[PDB]
Amino acid sequence: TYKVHYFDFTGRAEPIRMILSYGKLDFEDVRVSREEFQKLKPTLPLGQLPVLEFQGHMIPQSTAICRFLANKANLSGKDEFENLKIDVAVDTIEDLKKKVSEWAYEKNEEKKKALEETTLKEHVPFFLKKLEIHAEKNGGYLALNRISWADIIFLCAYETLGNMLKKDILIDYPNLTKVKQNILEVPSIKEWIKKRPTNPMLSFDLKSQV
Amino acid sequence: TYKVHYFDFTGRAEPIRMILSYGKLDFEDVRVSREEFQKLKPTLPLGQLPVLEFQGHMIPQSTAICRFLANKANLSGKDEFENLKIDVAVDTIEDLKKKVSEWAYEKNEEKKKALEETTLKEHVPFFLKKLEIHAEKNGGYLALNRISWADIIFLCAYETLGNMLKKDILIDYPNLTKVKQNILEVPSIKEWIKKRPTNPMLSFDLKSQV
Repeated sequence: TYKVHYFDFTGRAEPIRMILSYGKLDFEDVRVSREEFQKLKPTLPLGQLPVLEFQGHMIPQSTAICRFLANKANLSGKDEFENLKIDVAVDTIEDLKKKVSEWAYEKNEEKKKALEETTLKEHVPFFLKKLEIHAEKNGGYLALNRISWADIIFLCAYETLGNMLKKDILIDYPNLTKVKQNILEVPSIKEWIKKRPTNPMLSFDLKSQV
Repeated sequence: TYKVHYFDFTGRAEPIRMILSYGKLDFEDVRVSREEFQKLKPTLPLGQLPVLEFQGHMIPQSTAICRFLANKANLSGKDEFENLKIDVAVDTIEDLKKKVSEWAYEKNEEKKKALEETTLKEHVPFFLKKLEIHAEKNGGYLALNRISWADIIFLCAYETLGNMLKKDILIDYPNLTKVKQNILEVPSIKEWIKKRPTNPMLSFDLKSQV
């Protein structure tokens, strides 16, 4: 059985959980507090979470894990080129997440305020418009005209960015909203969103959309 | 034919070029100056380099490009799980480069001195010790006990980190030095390193090791 070791939040592990749920792959969701994490860190392959326990192996690096599990869940591409398109979409989403995190987690207040205008008005729209053009071209997916793990990465990124920015990020992006709907309509994803724990520190919870 | 569009230096494109060379995949290395880049940037899918031109497509995201090209060069894994081993190794190398780059390009000296201490004394040895245990276990490769694209990523990171730290980083990591040797011994990689342009901004050039 798979075991997902992570903190108690929809962080880098939420896409792992959602891909496992999509594939109906039975798994343990091991939610570790910060103190247990401090105790565990010297034993963690990179001193980092999340880790996938599989076949007795502790496997780090969430994106590599997501790509791996996507083969088991039929969320991967059929050929090298479909996989390249998904990888491109995932890395584009990760770039977006990184700029918004760089701003949001900036700690010098003066730099954070200066960075806010540029982050909210330029970077976020730039990347979302590129993804919007792709969503239009593929009939409501970010790649391959069908559900792929890129779309799960995108749905989880949407939730994360919504909590960081305190706004629905897709309000001006109707094709990305269709992507969102198409993925929320998938029964196993709906089930996961209903079953998963509520985090009261989250103001943006996808549970309110299902 | 492949085109690698990048600046005239061994950036994020060097692993792309070296993988193409390994496979005898004919390519033009289009080295664009910054002024040409200033004019060209609005036409780049992400306004960024590198880009692979292939079959009329401008494909961004170097790591996705490298993974795609690894299938063409017989540098990919034979199954999903070997690919997972390669991806995990690549992402660990990228994490090391991230910590060292965060230190090296910081311009406010106070954050820079502190980052020097923590980066050189903690992070770099930690990641090198991890990569070293894998290199020992796999007989002189970083993954799969055979050449993979992970080993090319590692060789290019070796060059980059050597230039940022101004030291041979593998002197105390004999199995990673064996990785380096094994990869530099590959005829097409040696041929590429011999043929490739000299960059006068590099103090650490692999040309001196072949």
